[PDB]
Amino acid sequence: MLKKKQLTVLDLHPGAGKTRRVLPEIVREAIKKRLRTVILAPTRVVAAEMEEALRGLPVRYMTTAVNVTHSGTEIVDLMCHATFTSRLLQPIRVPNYNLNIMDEAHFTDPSSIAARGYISTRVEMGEAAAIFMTATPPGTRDAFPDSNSPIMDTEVEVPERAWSSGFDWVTDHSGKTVWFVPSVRNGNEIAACLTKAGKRVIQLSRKTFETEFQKTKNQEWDFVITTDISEMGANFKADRVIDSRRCLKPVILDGERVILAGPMPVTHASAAQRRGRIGRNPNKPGDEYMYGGGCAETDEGHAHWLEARMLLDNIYLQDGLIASLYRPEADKVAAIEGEFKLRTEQRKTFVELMKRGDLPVWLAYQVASAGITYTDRRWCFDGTTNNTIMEDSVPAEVWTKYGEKRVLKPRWMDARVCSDHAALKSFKEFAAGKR
Ligand SMILES: Cc1sc2ncnc(N(C)C)c2c1C
Repeated sequence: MLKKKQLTVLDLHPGAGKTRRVLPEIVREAIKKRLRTVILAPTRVVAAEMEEALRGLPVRYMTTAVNVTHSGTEIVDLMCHATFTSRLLQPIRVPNYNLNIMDEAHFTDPSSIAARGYISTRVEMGEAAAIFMTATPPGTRDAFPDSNSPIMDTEVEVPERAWSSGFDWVTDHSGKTVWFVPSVRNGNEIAACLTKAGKRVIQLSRKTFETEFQKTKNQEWDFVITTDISEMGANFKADRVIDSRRCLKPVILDGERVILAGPMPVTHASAAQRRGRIGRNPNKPGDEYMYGGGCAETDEGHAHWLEARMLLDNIYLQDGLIASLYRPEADKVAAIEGEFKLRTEQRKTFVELMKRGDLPVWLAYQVASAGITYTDRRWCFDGTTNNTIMEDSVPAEVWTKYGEKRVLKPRWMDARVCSDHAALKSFKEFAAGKR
């Protein structure tokens, strides 16, 4: 695998031991061969599990998620996918790693897609080797891959709202269930319904993942209600997955706004990863996968692939050259390579709107490409009436940094800034000049 100009897809089935058995062997061989190596974890939680798998190997953990005193003599770095793309974008020296290992390489967040594009381009240039670890590489059509033990697969109607009757099978179960929902708001409703029926429920989403995931270890629970983030190597001691088979798809309309379309079917890759949370113990056959819909290739036209091109257009590669998306996922977007390349000061603004502003890539790009500086929030208030953001069926209101109460009405409307109460709270703070 470790020969320059090679990209290997390590596609062993979910739970085959890619992270705990194969990765340490790759890292040992890399160190023997004096390959400057990066290991890319999708989340802080996976980063911490990798430290356990790699314990004693000389690895620099470029994350506060791990408490280790480094030798200063590691030639293997571990960081999150997002950290890699972030450091590429910033005026910070990122080593030209000889070996690029991406764990949970199916992750479809923009920074993960961008990271794959950059890495696969360096490999295509003959500059580096790469290993993408995933059961479900891009364009996989198999929602039912092999498992460590047999899974009972049942197509069944799955609730997406509170219910009073008609789903006894949900609550009659005595084991532990991981339940994939299409949104935080949908999980909040199902979670309240299960809590009312006497169940102990933990909710996971991107924003809450590290804190809340720890509860799955520290307390007894009946249900984990999770968004798609738990597709990314999150492991549970569960005997059932309930899968809505639905997700939200961000869609750019007319180059002008972003809506969260759906819910609509997940990809085969997503369904396989959701299912893949169970059947992982060869000694516990008969874990259950209950699935409420079909799969479809809903990554086609999904805004994350356009956002990945906005990131890659702003990463230095060599002179004016620009990294391509990883070939198998390159047709998910219709983008002119280099169309999103920004001049130095607009690029810095773009980066800061994402890193400090916590804005979605697309919205950060609209603001930066308009020549607005990071701290200039006038655009959060001067949009069309139809861009009015609503809070409890009334226009959301903030006090501007000038001390004026205004309706939140952004010039560019990205549905991700108000997809749930926490998102809207964060965006209100942004519009008020509080970060
Ligand atoms: C961005 C970096 S580089 C780096 N190197 C070593 N340790 C680190 N931890 C302990 C904070 C980091 C972080 C977070």
